[PDB]
Amino acid sequence: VPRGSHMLFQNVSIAGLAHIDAPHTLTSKEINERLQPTYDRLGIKTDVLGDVAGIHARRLWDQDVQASDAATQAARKALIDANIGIEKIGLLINTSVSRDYLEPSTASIVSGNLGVSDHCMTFDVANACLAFINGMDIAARMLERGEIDYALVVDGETANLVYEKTLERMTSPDVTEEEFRNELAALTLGCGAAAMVMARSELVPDAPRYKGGVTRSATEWNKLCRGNLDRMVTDTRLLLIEGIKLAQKTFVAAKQVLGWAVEELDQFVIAQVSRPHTAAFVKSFGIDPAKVMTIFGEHGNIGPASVPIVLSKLKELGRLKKGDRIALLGIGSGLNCSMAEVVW
Amino acid sequence: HMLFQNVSIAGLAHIDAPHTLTSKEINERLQPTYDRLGIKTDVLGDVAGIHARRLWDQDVQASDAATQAARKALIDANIGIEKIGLLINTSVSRDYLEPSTASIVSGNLGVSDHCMTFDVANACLAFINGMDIAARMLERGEIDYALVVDGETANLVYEKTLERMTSPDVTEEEFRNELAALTLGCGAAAMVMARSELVPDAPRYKGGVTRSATEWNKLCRGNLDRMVTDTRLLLIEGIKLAQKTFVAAKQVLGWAVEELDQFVIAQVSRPHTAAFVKSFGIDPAKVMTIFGEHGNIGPASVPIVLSKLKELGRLKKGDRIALLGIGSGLNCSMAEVVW
Repeated sequence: VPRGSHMLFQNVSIAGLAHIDAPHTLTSKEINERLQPTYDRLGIKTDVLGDVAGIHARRLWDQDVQASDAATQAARKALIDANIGIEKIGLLINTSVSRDYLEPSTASIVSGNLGVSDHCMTFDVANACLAFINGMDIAARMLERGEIDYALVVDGETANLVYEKTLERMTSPDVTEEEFRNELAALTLGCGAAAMVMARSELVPDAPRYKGGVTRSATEWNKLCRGNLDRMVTDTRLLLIEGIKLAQKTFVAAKQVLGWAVEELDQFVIAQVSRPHTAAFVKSFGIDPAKVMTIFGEHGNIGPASVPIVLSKLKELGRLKKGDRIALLGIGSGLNCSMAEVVW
Repeated sequence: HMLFQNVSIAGLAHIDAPHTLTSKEINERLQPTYDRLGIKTDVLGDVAGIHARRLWDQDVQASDAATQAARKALIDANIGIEKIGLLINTSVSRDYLEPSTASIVSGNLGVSDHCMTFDVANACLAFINGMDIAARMLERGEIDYALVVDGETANLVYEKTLERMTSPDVTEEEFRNELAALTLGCGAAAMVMARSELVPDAPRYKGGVTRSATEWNKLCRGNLDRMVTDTRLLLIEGIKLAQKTFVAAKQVLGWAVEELDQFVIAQVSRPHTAAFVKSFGIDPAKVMTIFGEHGNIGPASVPIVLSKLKELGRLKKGDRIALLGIGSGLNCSMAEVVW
């Protein structure tokens, strides 16, 4: 029975991939020592970072590293992984939450640093922790159509400022319990970067394939998590509850469009917000936890870079074999939920 | 090589912001400082050519302005929100880093659980990028209708830039580049795009081309509170890039200057526009301008000008319309609509 493609991408591959770990460790122990007076004044007796959120450390850059610098570093590594020169790139998309300026795009700055050709189209996409996927899909539409041969999708995240200013606010003798709770999730963020080189499959015939997938939304919840360059306020309770409801709806769509059944997928690459969000997601869907690599423990929540960083760490661990079906998924502020498939 | 053949423009709208700030009024507030610094050219009015701009009410966010435009564009398209499968926000101004301004507009409008939303940023070219992005989804059959929205707010830029410039320590160099921020304006626009089989008499979007000169990413650096630009150098290199883009547009779209009925250009200033027109040998009558009364509305300029052309009755069936701009980066994009 002749079936249609379900609008999945055809002849689009992942030519290269890389991640950068930020160099400075900040432990939750050290954070907790700074917060201890406030914890005592608020009556907080559990370790809300290490024990409740499940974060033991995160990584930070130096204060002068901008999002563009981190993205560039990752892009140069991905080009080496793809064994291609910058001249072959026709499209460069920056997906980070962090951004050097309102104008010009962070993509232009990355592009200028790498020395892209004058044929290279560049722009930024922003969509909280799902944006890397969105950039992949935008590049995949161009590649599938044959307008370009190779595309870079890049993401550098800098959380230094938010940590500095949140820890100041959260150690004020007058911070309120409500304000403290509202800002706490900012101390689960981390720094890092990732980049991916995408290609027409005819150019890279043994490379992994990207199929695309599905998106659903619940934009009546767009107030749940709000952030600027120095502050993020997050209703983590409704993020979890509404996020999982959204995900259940997007998984029904994934069964229809991608044919998914959880038990047939080999790895689930999840944008991870915290350990209880992750456990909840896995239990709700019956996912086998041995298929879910976590880096949140030691790196925290790297935003839209989380997914490609985890995919890059899987690659480097030798955990991915030819033919493995890899689910990329996440719930991002908005709310949005995206689920897509890579076949290694 | 193969242009879009089933992507149409179903509806379009713009919103003018309601408060006027004239450049004469700006000049009077700055006079003590112009004198104290020995300035005697009226840079805004005589050199840039910006005689007024519009400002929102206080507390209008980018998302609010975009929402207002989107509602009008849906009426112009005669469709309700439930048909929209994609909503892209393309503005420079943004409410937050997270979530997308798109999600906030989408939430205000009540889009369905099928609607995909995200923001695109690319200085004054982003609307054109957003339209291209949306075209590619339409052509593949992912969606039937898309909204591309852009609300721009400059109230803060003015409050701060004028407060700074009139403090007594302000040097002439600080003063000088703070002037470029005083060319910005408020406004908003939106466009409904659609699969042509659904709207067969509607204008068609063909696509276009882009070329870049990202060696100059330094030249125009814009935050919520400030805009620092190198205006002279931006202009020259901008034109060189445009000329290269036009060569590409000959090859992929068949462009010749004399065969285009309108040029809808991202609008920066009078010298910028006049240099563009002179370089290409374009008939100025084919180049509608709004900066004299609205200033630079960034990426919303392109759809606002197209919307004005439409509501003034200036566009006839079969007109070939060039949409184009030179954006910070530097980037240059040129695309075609056939009305």
